[PDB]
Amino acid sequence: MTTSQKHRDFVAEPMGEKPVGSLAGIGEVLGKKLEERGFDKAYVVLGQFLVLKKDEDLFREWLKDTCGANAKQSRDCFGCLREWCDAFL
Amino acid sequence: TTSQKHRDFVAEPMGEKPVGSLAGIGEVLGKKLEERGFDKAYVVLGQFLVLKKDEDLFREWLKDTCGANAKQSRDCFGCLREWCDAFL
Repeated sequence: MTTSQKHRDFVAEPMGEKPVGSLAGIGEVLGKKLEERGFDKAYVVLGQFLVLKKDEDLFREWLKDTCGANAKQSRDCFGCLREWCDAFL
Repeated sequence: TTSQKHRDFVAEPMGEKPVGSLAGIGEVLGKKLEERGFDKAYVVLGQFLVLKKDEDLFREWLKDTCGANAKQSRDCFGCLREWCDAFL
């Protein structure tokens, strides 16, 4: 496994009411930005991911544009949501 | 308080189901949603979640997007709401 502990913990179970900070790649700095933009729960971000038809380029771009995530951070968050969906959607 | 289409949807993961699998989304609404880029039910789940599961906003969004009436929006909303209670 080369994933973050955060990734493993998030992909292992339904997300429910988890804050955006539970997402892999989303540390406190990106988290605060997301929240201020209205993305206050991981499921709201899951929502954007689905509205964008799980497209990697658009989602990672959306993340960069919304909270200034870098390549590694957006890749980690994308991977997190992709795997979660493969497991529970 | 529900149709069997509703119960069938709410009982399992939605995977790649078309939008037409959603309670209240018939062929007419389904075509209209597809033309707007909402082809799979999970994309509509996406909008539901982006709107924070808000009934009024989601139902109004559905109406504005495909012209669903009061009953059709009610059924679709209830469908996505219960599915989330079960799997989200």
